[PDB]
Amino acid sequence: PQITLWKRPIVTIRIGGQLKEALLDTGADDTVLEEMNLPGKWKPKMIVGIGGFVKVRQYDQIPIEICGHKAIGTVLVGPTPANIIGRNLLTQIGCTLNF
Amino acid sequence: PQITLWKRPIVTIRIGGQLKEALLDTGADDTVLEEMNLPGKWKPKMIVGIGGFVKVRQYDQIPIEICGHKAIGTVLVGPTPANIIGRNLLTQIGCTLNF
Ligand SMILES: COC(=O)N[C@H](C(=O)N[C@@H](Cc1ccccc1)[C@@H](O)CN(Cc1ccc(-c2ccccn2)cc1)NC(=O)[C@@H](NC(=O)OC)C(C)(C)C)C(C)(C)C
Repeated sequence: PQITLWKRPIVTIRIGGQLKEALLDTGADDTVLEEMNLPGKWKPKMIVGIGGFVKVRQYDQIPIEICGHKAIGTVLVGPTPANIIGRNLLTQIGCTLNF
Repeated sequence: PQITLWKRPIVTIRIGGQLKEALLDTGADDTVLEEMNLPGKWKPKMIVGIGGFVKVRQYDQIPIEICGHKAIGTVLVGPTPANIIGRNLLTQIGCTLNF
């Protein structure tokens, strides 16, 4: 689909049977999810947002369905005011910016 | 143009005759540039994202050219970790996400 930017580009995601909403974010290197229990091992990672660095948990090889497209990759879990789908998964679903 | 996301979508912008690099950022409501002097009235503003709050200066009705596409709108200036073109200006240049 084509998604305009008049409002926040928020779409429905499905992860582990959890139905959620997430922001498609070209300014995000990584995918960052609100607190949820994900399976398998994790390790800390420090990532930077507008207000500086925060510590998050990094889980690898997590499948996520984004607007009906299958993705699988690294998902970070931590203090965020929104679920954010970053470029690591946007590339997987063939997302581009067009103007 | 069409811009893919395997690297950060960094583009050159022109503002006040000055050339800068900035990130095309669908996850940003606002446009935020590193410290610089811009003309006229400005208002202190607080903005929020991952890592918390940041104090910036708001300048309105500022001409800015993004990849040769003209915009005139609000530019926030402050200690941002990255120069960011947000939706306020992405919409002015007709940007969309496509997949
Ligand atoms: C290399 O670092 C990154 O890629 N950092 C990403 C990041 O923070 N990206 C920022 C832009 C950025 C890039 C590099 C360094 C610092 C910042 C944005 O793409 C996402 N971000 C994170 C974000 C996104 C959405 C929201 C939000 C808030 C209220 C309701 C819904 N969503 C909050 C934070 N947005 C904002 O912080 C914006 N905030 C905003 O639009 O607030 C409404 C600003 C910018 C205008 C301040 C993540 C931590 C998500 C990976």
